[PDB]
Amino acid sequence: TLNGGITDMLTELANFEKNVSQAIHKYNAYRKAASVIAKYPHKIKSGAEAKKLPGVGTKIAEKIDEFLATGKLRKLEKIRQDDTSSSINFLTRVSGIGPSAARKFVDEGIKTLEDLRKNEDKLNHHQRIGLKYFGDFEKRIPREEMLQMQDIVLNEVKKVDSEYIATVCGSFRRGAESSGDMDVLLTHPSFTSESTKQPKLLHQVVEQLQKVHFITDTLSKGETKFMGVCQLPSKNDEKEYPHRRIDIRLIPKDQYYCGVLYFTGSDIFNKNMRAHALEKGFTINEYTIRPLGVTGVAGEPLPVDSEKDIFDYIQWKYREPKDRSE
DNA sequence: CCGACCGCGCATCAGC
DNA sequence: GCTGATGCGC
DNA sequence: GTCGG
Ligand SMILES: Nc1nc2c(ncn2[C@H]2C[C@H](O)[C@@H](COP(=O)(O)OP(=O)(O)[C@@H](F)P(=O)(O)O)O2)c(=O)[nH]1
Ligand SMILES: [Cl-]
Ligand SMILES: [Cl-]
Ligand SMILES: [Cl-]
Ligand SMILES: [Cl-]
Ligand SMILES: [Cl-]
Ligand SMILES: [Mg+2]
Ligand code: NA
Ligand code: NA
Ligand code: NA
Repeated sequence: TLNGGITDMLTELANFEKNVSQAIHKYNAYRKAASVIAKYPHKIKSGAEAKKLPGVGTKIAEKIDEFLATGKLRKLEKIRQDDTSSSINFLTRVSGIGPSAARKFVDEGIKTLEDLRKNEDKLNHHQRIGLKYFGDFEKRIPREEMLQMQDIVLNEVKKVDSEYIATVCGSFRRGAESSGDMDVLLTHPSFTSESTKQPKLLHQVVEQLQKVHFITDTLSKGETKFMGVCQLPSKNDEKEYPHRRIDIRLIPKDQYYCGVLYFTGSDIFNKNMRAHALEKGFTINEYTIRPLGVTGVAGEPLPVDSEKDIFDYIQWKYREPKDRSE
């Protein structure tokens, strides 16, 4: 919040570029500036001061000078007044509606929540559940509720098979006092990089959580990734908890550290870390870190016995999860 | 300059 | 049906 | 939009 004015401006510009211009690289450029500035431990006094930071260049520097002098940005003022952009930006807030679908909807004269509700027939399944819980998915989850959700998910998984390990990642693992959703990393000994010795490993867990009415809707579901919706049980006479987004990723057990590194994020931290890896001659995904040969082709998986080994390979000092919130 | 910008699972589609 | 490309989201 | 080579 020290430079919250500026970082908000940049995020709004990032959202415009992604959602309206469908200019993903511009979007990442703005997100990176916002992130580098959000970290900066001083109140920024000028564009020039900002430009010293990596990811802030001439254009962003100029915008920061405008914002500092006036408290706003004319380019944004105009975007906000523009009915087509505003409509498109709005629709992309429904889970399952991206920039392409949002613009297709807007072309058909579907531009508001009212329009979406009356055209459910035009929605795929994901989009439909996104609209259903539109309000709910806007709400943050207090850590206290995440703690109760953890407890249900770990206990239910334990009931299915005591050899499962379920680990809550995302901003929760980074120590955040609230989270946008719940991310669960799942492992079982019978699923490794070498073999899948049991089928339905994810499904059974999903089933048990549906059984006890924790998981209420499914956005998508494959052998290793579940994306859907869950809700804490509420007591007699009390209002229901909001429904919440839940993702569950089943990862080969021998690839736990790469998987927990990935699912811990943040997303920007993952991008930055993977890009540094490339500079160091490695590539990192949620499974492995592999060397790039002279060609630039991934070699074989390097050995990894902790998250710190991954940091070590790319010559970064270890960062605890709570310092990875970029 | 100017190329590169992280890496991937699932749903949905086109084209065979 | 298949594979490959694209959208979307993590 | 920003950056490194
Ligand atoms: N490589 C890579 N990894 C990505 C990306 N997006 C998400 N991830 C990873 C890290 C994130 O913590 C994790 C969960 O993705 P989330 O979108 O849940 O992110 P979180 O850190 O939990 C917070 F945004 P919150 O949910 O609290 O509001 O998934 C991406 O674009 N690239
Ligand atoms: Cl772009
Ligand atoms: Cl503004
Ligand atoms: Cl690993
Ligand atoms: Cl891999
Ligand atoms: Cl931590
Ligand atoms: Mg999350
Ligand atoms: Na800079
Ligand atoms: Na969306
Ligand atoms: Na998530």
